[PDB]
Formats: sequence, C-alpha cells, structure tokens
Amino acid sequence: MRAVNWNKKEDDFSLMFWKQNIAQFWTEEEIAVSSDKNTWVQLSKEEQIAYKRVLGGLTLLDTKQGGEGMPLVLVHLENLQAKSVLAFMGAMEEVHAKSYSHIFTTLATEEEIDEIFDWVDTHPLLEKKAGIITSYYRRLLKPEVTKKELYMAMVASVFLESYLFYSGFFYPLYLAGQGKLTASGEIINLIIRDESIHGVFVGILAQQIFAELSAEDQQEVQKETQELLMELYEIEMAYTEEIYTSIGLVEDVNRFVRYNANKGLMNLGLEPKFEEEEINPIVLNGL
Amino acid sequence: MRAVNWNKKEDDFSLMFWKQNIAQFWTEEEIAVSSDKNTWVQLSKEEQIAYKRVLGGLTLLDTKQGGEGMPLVLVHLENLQAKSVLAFMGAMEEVHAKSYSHIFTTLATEEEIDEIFDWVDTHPLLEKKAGIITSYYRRLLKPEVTKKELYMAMVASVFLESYLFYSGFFYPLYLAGQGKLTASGEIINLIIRDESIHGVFVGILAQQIFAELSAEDQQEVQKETQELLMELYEIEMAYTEEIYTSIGLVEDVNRFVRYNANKGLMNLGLEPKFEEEEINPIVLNGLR
Ligand SMILES: [Fe+3]
Ligand SMILES: [Fe+3]
Ligand SMILES: [Fe+3]
Ligand SMILES: [Fe+3]
Repeated sequence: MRAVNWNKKEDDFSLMFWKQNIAQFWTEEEIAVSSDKNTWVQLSKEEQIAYKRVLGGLTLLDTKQGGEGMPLVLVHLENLQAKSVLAFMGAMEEVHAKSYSHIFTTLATEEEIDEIFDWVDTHPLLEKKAGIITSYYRRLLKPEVTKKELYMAMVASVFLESYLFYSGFFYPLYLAGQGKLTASGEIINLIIRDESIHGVFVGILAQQIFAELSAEDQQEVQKETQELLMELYEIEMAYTEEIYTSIGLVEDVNRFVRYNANKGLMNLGLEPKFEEEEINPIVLNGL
Repeated sequence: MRAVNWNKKEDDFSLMFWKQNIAQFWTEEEIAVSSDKNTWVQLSKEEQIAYKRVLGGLTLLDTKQGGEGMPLVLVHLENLQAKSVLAFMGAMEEVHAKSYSHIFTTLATEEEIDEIFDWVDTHPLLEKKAGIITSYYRRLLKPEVTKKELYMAMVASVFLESYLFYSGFFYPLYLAGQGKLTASGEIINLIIRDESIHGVFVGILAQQIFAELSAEDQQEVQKETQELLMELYEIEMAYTEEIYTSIGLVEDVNRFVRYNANKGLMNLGLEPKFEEEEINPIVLNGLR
C-alpha cells in the first residue's frame, strides 16, 4: 500500500496548489467585524434580511462542500498528492463556514441567528439545489466508483465552488463596494480568494479524468454536464428572484450568476454558454 | 438541509478542540532540518536504515488517516461542529505526511528516497496493518451505516492515532533525546502534539456513539475492540522485531507499544490491558 512521496511528482500542479492553499491560510479571529455595526444600522430591514439569507445559503454550501464534496471526491482519487490538496481545501471550507457565524454574532441576536438557520434548513430552493449537488457526491458512497461517477462529482464540485456561491457573494461584495459592511467584506474576499483556486484545481482534476474516459462515457458526461449547468441555472434564477426582488437587484445578480457559470465552465475546460458581460462595477469595487 | 451554526453548541467540546487544532497549525517550512546532517552521518548504517523505515511506515499511516480515516468517519457524523474538527484534523494528517518528505530530502538521495517508498509499498506487515485499520473505514463506503460500523471505524482511528504510530515515533524521539537528529525530532514533536489531541477527540466521539448502542451491540463492539487491539499487537510485535533487532531496541519499543496501546484504550474510556511500565527515559527526554 502506497504512502505519499512528495519527492516524486505525481502530476505537474499539485505541489504548486498545495503551497498556494497553505500560503493563503487564515481563520476568522484575524478579522474583527464589530466596526461593521455602524453601517449595518444604515441598511433597511429588507437589505439586512437579504444579507442574512444569502450568508445562510453560503454557510449551507460550505457545510456540504467540507463535509461531503471534498471528502468523497478525495477518497476515490488515486493521486496521493492531489488528495492532500483536496483534504486541505475541505478544512478551509469549514473555516469559511465558521466565518459566517463570526459575522452573524456581530450583526444579529441569538434568536435572530437561530431564525436564519431555521430558514436555511426548511428552504425549498436551497434544499433542491444542495440536493442536486450532493446527489453526485453521495453516488460515491460505495467501495468502487466509475470514472464517470467521479468526473460528475468533480463537475458538481466545480459548479458549487465557481458558480453556485455567486448569487450569494454578490450582495456582500455590492455592499462592500459602497463602503458598507467592509470588515465582513474582507472576510468574504478571503473566502473568494480560496474558492477561486478550489474551482481551478478541481477543474484540472476533472479534465484529467475526462481524458481517460471512453468515447461513449465522454459523450454521456458531456451532455449531463450541460444539463446540470442549466438545471442549476433555472433554480438560481428562482433563488435570485426570491432573495433580491425586495431590494431591486434581481437582474444585476442574474448577470453575475451567468458570469460565474462561464468561469466554472472554463475551469472544466469547456466553452462559455452565456453571453459575455462585464462585471457590475460596484461589485468590482467590492473585490 | 442543515448548515453548521456555531452560535448554538451541538456538544460541549467541539469548539475547544476546533480552537486548539487551529492554534497548533504548522507546516514543514517552519523547521529547517539541514543541521541534522552533522548527527545523521554519525549513525551507523543499521541505525540509518531503521530511521528511514520507521518514517516510511509513519508516512503510510498518515496517508491513510488523511485520505480515508478522517473523510469517511466525518462524512457519516450528524454533528456538524464535530465534522468540522475532523476535516481540519484530516488536513493536518496531510501536513504530517508531507513533513516526512521534507526530512527525507535532507537525509537521503533521490534514489534512496524512492527505495524507501518502494519498500513501504511492498512491505507485508505494513500492508496487513494498514489493511486491518482501513477495512473499518472502507466499511463506511455505503449510503447507510450502522452505529456499530461507525463506532468501530472510530476505534480503528483511535488505535491508529494513539497506538499504531508509536512503534515508529519511538526512534526519532530516542535519537533526539540523545542530541541526534534534533531538528527532525522537533517536527516529530509537532506531529505528536497534534496526534494526541486527534485520538482524544475521536475517542470522545466514539464514547458518545457507544452510549446510544443497545446493550447487545455494546457487548459486540467491546469484543471486536479487544480483539482488534490484540490483532494489531501481534503485528506490531512482528514489526518491532523486524525493524529494531539490528539495533538492539526490540524490548524497549515493545514496552512503548504497550504503553501507547493503554493510552488508546483510555481515550475510548476503556481500562488498560497491559501492565503499567514507565516510558523509556531517553524517549521522555526526546519529548521534553
Ligand atoms: Fe468555501
Ligand atoms: Fe471551496
Ligand atoms: Fe498525523
Ligand atoms: Fe492524526
């Protein structure tokens, strides 16, 4: 049985991603967010509700990525150096998830926080979208998986980390770009700096597996990938309407969702499927 | 579907373990090992071989703990705060495994290193030992597990974390306790500082599951636990004989194995099974 041997490379990229993930290590104690209360009170009830809801959704996605997506993909990888990188990424997803609780502690009472999480648990679109992604992960709960099964779990993972988080990240960035909740925005930027490299790395691994598939299996997962992209897109458009109609941002968020879907496709080595639009300039200022 | 909510505790210990694991964070670039060359060359050929073999075995165990043990135990936990801790622990196992490569780069040529890893891969006792532990983890590759299956995977994990590593950790500590390979010894001490808290934490989780089992299931896993302890003990005694006979340390290491088996049992809330024997005094100095 093999032990990981970093003195013989298993691929051309795991070491650089290992070093970059480590170099980016952080925890929430590093960013105090009490100073955000001054701008929090300037928001309306509807703005505060939208913010709390989106962060709740992000927390759910990170919970599933650290607790199901990274563990189950990594268990079935044969490359021990790449597996090492995924294990570190999974730990960072738990740091990300916990960092949302650090923000909530400053912005909400204990009762308001347990309302957020009750709303998350019972929410039908979050249940549907998380269920679609984790169905691919839960297919890996068996002793031997096919490469198609592993590939599709990697596709689901890239779509979560490069695409599905963005209908939520939009709002903290948009507010930070307007000088509101800027300490929380710094946390979100640290999360995004990690997520960006997560989706690239998993996308590299997915492209490697794809090239190992038979032609018949390639055709199958190519079609399933495009269907999944658009199945998730329909749900995201329903989610954005629900979260953002009250604050007049639906179409803006939808543009941002499309921009990030294209990035997720590119991370998989696939062509964009939505028209190229430039990033909202307020969001850009928040980045 | 539930998201982790750290503003409502799911238990009385996950937050403290989370904070401690994070406070202990380290990577292999923090400890330069070049200066160990001056004592490395003073070791005999037999001593150098034993060191390299033990570190190769340790690498294998961490490789399996980070890549199977932590992921498969955590995926089936219902407690999202405890799952978070296990995910961080699994990442640290990868740091541990990689740190052995950093030591090897100083102590061995490229060809000698690839020989270490070939000896690990084809080694029958390492294969048997790791296979026994990972069989409990691989049982969890299914959508629905029983609490007996999850409990026994946690037992296997504690036995890896608190017991099986010690036939290998003995020798780096023994040399460091004599002023030899002290930089590598510092790394091993950082690893042990993590491993100790890993085994304590998983042992707490195992005790919680155990209390939910029926009395019949409790007596079944108690029997499996005692048998597994001794199945691993027989293999460890063969392993210590193979590794340490050339350098006269077999009985010392066996005493250390028994001491750490007792620690593993106590991490699970169980009584010791080996007579109390104080730790080798030089090993204790390598831990100081
Ligand atoms: Fe994340
Ligand atoms: Fe991520
Ligand atoms: Fe370890
Ligand atoms: Fe450990």
